[PDB]
Amino acid sequence: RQNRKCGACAACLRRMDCGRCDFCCDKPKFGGSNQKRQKCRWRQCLQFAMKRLLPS
DNA sequence: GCCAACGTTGGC
DNA sequence: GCCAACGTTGGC
Ligand SMILES: [Zn+2]
Ligand SMILES: [Zn+2]
Repeated sequence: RQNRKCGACAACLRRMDCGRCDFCCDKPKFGGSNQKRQKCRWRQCLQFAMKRLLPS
């Protein structure tokens, strides 16, 4: 694997899923269909996440 | 065995 | 070159 948490940015410090972004809504637990399978947009690490996963 | 989400690629 | 889509995998 590649480490995807720097651990010290506002995204990594965030506690809970936002429950409103495209990735959250897609989670089965939020009622989505699991077609995207990514972590909350607002929990995507600002240093280590692929840039396409950051908020837009 | 489940499952969050990583990591690869077919199709553009 | 890009990413939507989903197969995979580490942690539990
Ligand atoms: Zn979210
Ligand atoms: Zn971070």
